[PDB]
Amino acid sequence: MTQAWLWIGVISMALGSVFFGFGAHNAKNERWQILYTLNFFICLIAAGLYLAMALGLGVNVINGRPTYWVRFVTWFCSTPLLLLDLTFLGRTSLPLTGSLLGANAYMLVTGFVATVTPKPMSYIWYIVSCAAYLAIVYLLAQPYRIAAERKHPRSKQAFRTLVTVHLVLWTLYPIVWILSPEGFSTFTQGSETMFYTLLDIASKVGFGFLSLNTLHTLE
Amino acid sequence: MTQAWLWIGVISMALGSVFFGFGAHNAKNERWQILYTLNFFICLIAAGLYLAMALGLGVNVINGRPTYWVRFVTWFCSTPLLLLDLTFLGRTSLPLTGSLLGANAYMLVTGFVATVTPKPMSYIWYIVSCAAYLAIVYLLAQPYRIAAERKHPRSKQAFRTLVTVHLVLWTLYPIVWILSPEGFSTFTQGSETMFYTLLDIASKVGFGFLSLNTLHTLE
Amino acid sequence: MTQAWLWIGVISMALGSVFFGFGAHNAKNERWQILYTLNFFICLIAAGLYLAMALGLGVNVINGRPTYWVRFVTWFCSTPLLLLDLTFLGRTSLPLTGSLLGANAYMLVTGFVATVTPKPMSYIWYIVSCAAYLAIVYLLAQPYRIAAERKHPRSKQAFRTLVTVHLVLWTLYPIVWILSPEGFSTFTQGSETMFYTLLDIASKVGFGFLSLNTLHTLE
Ligand SMILES: *C/C=C(C)/C=C/C=C(C)/C=C/C1=C(C)CCCC1(C)C
Ligand SMILES: *C/C=C(C)/C=C/C=C(C)/C=C/C1=C(C)CCCC1(C)C
Ligand SMILES: *C/C=C(C)/C=C/C=C(C)/C=C/C1=C(C)CCCC1(C)C
Ligand SMILES: CCCCCCCC/C=C\CCCCCCCC(=O)O
Ligand SMILES: CCCCCCCC/C=C\CCCCCCCC(=O)O
Ligand SMILES: CCCCCCCC/C=C\CCCCCCCC(=O)O
Ligand SMILES: CCCCCCCC/C=C\CCCCCCCC(=O)O
Ligand SMILES: CCCCCCCC/C=C\CCCCCCCC(=O)O
Ligand SMILES: CCCCCCCC/C=C\CCCCCCCC(=O)O
Ligand SMILES: CCCCCCCC/C=C\CCCCCCCC(=O)O
Ligand SMILES: CCCCCCCC/C=C\CCCCCCCC(=O)O
Ligand SMILES: CCCCCCCC/C=C\CCCCCCCC(=O)O
Ligand SMILES: [Br-]
Ligand SMILES: [Br-]
Ligand SMILES: [Br-]
Ligand SMILES: [Br-]
Ligand SMILES: [Br-]
Ligand SMILES: [Br-]
Repeated sequence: MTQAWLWIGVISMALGSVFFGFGAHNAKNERWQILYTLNFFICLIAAGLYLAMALGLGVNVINGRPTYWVRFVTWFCSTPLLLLDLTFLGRTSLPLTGSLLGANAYMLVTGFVATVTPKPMSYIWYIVSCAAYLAIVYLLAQPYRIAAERKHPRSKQAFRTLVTVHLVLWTLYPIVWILSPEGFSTFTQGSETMFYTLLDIASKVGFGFLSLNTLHTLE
Repeated sequence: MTQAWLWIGVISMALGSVFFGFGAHNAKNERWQILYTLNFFICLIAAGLYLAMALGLGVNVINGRPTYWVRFVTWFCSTPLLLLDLTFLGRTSLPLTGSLLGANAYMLVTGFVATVTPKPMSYIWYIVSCAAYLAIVYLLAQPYRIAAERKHPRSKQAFRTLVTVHLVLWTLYPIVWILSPEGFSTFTQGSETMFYTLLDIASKVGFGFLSLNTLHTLE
Repeated sequence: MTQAWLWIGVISMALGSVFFGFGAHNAKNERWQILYTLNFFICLIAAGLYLAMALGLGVNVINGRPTYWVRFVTWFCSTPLLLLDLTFLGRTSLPLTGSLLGANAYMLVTGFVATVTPKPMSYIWYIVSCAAYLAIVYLLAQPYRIAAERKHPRSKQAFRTLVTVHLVLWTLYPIVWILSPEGFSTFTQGSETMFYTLLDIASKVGFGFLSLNTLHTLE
């Protein structure tokens, strides 16, 4: 059931918050404190999201099905900080950070429209959102990777691992969406919740630990 | 169904036993033989547990629901050896080993009471068990980590990885418990089985391979 | 439902194809192009398989249950290339490649018979197929590992990781089979699909990324 996974989510993120929060405190230097604090805020925003969803908030019947539009509201706050985990580690220039957050915000706003609009109009917005996502796929794979690798020549595998894990994780969201009742409806309203909660935990708690491991490698 | 996962469990642990048992035999030295044998015994105890549960043993109706109390009986034997995987690798002093096994045994006995007592009395014992667990969280994170790192200065990341994977894995057991019919009952009696079988396989077969990889790093 | 997982499979492999195909193009040298192309073909064969299964092809009622015999048809093409990922990396001699592909082909043909024959005759063919699989377990663990380690003395952990991940992944297929309606029928026709789709994705997309990481280590 959706409630069990929303609750699984509530505890997962809150426990991710405590872990990073304890790392934020007793941190070695500024570089380490920032990274631990970025991941602390990400998991706090997510714990907040899951707490509201589990208590029946942020949901409404849209086109005959329960829709947790609150996901867009909070994803709009955590995802720029997830992209900040990458740019902070890469020591990326601000114009490239601007582009990433730019294309990220675009993706969520048009992604939100596809979620609240009926069929077949929703497919247009899905396509537009996927294109904003494919713009992000290019930026991380080419300008971001080339700049981070020149700035860290002995750690080309760290950013290679960062980007690939970021690509696998973020690509499964439009896959879940188009297979859920929003698209082709291959599975129920309960599976959508489960898939999103496992994806969210991995994309924030899981990625959190990866970026810290990535910093250990850089030294 | 619970039966499919109990059977998934039976084969998983038995195959973990063969793998470590074959490693126990044809081992390089004493340090390697011990580690392979520790993990061999852990998986044997677990294969035994799952074999009894699958055949309908160690279960009884407690407060109106099937309860596999046999989990506590066998967890009481495998978990001290899981903690021995850490202390053997860290080359930890005996007083610290005493403390860990001490607090581990406490956690399972009070954890067992919470499992067999009705609501709301069960919540008291859950809280006490969680406190015995939080005592373990401190011991691994602070005295254990500081001693293992001084004894191995070039492998601070090995014990860092050991402890974190040990923390993530062991924390999900009280989460499963409090969400199952024992606590807030967010999910069925079938999901509890599934979650525990995936957790057990990871905490013994999965952790088994991690500790061997941790020894490879130490050389 | 089976349809949701078959569709999950269709997109997973197709996205694995694009990733490796883009790696195949813009590759550093011949050693890198070959590896990226091997994994590109593997995922293409798998995307093809899942596309046919999702559209209702390659299935027929055998002994009173839907049976996707098409799995054997395509597994017969992808698995020799999965074994080629190992031998290409190990720089293995052709007689050992011959033996592996030999025993692999045997396993699938007798494995296919067990799938299409009734009970209890099916158990004989299962046993024969498992023995062809245990012949593969020996070849990878002993002749393959000893040759790859002499040819790469500073990367004994790369092939150690290759083989173990290959063993864990490939062993779960006869476990799924014997627990499914083909054997002891512990779970439904829907769980069999799900388990096979998660196993296939890991054994091709997952293993694909591992073998590339293994090449990075070799340099
Ligand atoms: C913790 C939450 C994260 C990392 C959210 C990720 C969401 C996306 C990458 C957006 C995916 C979508 C498309 C690209 C197509 C339209 C439908 C969406 C919004 C699910
Ligand atoms: C292979 C089995 C393992 C590693 C068992 C782990 C079990 C625990 C860490 C105990 C968890 C519990 C609490 C701390 C609260 C009360 C309920 C328990 C017994 C599930
Ligand atoms: C991508 C597909 C892969 C890697 C297929 C793997 C299949 C096997 C290793 C075969 C397993 C079987 C036995 C050894 C016993 C009989 C039943 C089978 C065919 C499931
Ligand atoms: C830097 C980029 C910032 C993001 C800008 C997003 C661009 C928005 C453009 C089109 C979205 C349409 C407006 C959403 C209204 C939908 C109405 C509804 O709720 O159904
Ligand atoms: C009965 C309904 C049949 C189901 C049809 C499902 C076929 C899948 C079709 C389209 C999948 C969408 C493509 C995945 C999004 C890619 C976006 C990206 O990351 O670039
Ligand atoms: C911590 C250092 C280890 C870095 C290696 C990371 C490799 C694992 C990465 C991705 C695999 C996880 C993808 C599967 C997500 C599960 C959620 C879902 O799809 O439902
Ligand atoms: C070194 C620590 C060893 C472990 C000691 C555990 C302490 C036991 C204290 C209290 C538990 C209560 C006794 C259990 C009886 C419960 C009765 C029942 O089965 O319902
Ligand atoms: C309808 C019932 C609502 C469900 C309420 C669920 C709220 C979750 C509340 C408490 C979770 C327990 C905290 C997790 C245990 C932490 C123990 C530890 O590792 O330190
Ligand atoms: C073998 C060396 C690799 C070491 C890195 C290990 C990182 C992965 C660790 C933990 C992630 C797994 C946690 C999820 C457990 C699944 C069981 C469940 O929660 O139901
Ligand atoms: C190099 C090894 C090549 C593989 C050879 C496989 C050996 C085949 C031997 C016996 C399998 C029996 C023939 C299959 C017919 C089954 C009839 C049916 O479809 O039900
Ligand atoms: C009601 C039915 C009871 C279910 C009985 C299940 C017992 C499991 C029995 C046999 C499992 C088969 C052994 C696993 C295959 C090993 C092949 C290999 O990798 O070597
Ligand atoms: C990419 C480099 C990392 C290498 C370490 C790999 C360790 C993980 C390996 C195996 C664990 C996955 C096994 C579980 C398969 C899930 C599918 C299923 O059983 O249903
Ligand atoms: Br969020
Ligand atoms: Br560097
Ligand atoms: Br156990
Ligand atoms: Br060291
Ligand atoms: Br295939
Ligand atoms: Br080497």
